[PDB]
Amino acid sequence: HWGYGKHNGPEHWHKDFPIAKGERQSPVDIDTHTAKYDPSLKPLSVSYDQATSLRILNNGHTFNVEFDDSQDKAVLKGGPLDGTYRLIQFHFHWGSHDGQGSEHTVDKKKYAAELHLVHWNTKYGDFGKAVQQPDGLAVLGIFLKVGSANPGLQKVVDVLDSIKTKGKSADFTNFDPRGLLPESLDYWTYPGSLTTPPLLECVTWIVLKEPISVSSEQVSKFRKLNFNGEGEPEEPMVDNWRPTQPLKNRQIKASFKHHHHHH
Ligand SMILES: [Zn+2]
Repeated sequence: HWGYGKHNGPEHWHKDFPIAKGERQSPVDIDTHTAKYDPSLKPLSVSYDQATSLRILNNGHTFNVEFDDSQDKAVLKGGPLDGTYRLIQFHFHWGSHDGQGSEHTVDKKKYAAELHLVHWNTKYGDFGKAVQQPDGLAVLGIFLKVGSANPGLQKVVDVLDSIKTKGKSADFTNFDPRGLLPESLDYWTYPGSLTTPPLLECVTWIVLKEPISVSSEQVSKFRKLNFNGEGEPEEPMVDNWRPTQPLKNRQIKASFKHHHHHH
């Protein structure tokens, strides 16, 4: 079965999932000089006031916070997107140490972790239909930059001890995902994929340029989770990130001017 280790990790996934070598794979390195500022890119509209979190779970590859996506409670619109995308879950990727953990990189810089807020296009009626479509998902990616403690992450950190091994889950209600957003919503965007098998090319990626903070103590609690199930040999859940993939025939667009000397 696929994983993140030496024998079953990302460099092996193509054997069972040939789309791993596809045209539109994620994550990518965001080369900020090469990216194209598009002055027509519209602002994002993050409407999370009515978000309803339900459960937190260790799925053996990350932990997910699941939301009630039965109505337009928490939605993402705008930017490169047509219509409305409903928030279904968020999860993180992180490292064995503070110097790595993100999936996207920025000018080859790795952050300590990356948050993925996963939304599906209401055009398609449910997640399972949406994931089969090229415009099915929108993932909002947010970097976690190691530094001062982040109160917005603390309710998450404080429940992780309850989900240490694969298959465990816990109640997780009234969590406000607005607390995980940076002040600026300027972004890069490109068409890409799920970053785990089956690696489907169904995602409009929206990566925020401004990171959020996380302390070393907070991210260390992520590293206390385990990939394995209870009773199997201990395999700490660390380095659950896929390496960057080639852009190929894509161009990353920026909603903003990152380098003033280029404009
Ligand atoms: Zn992810």
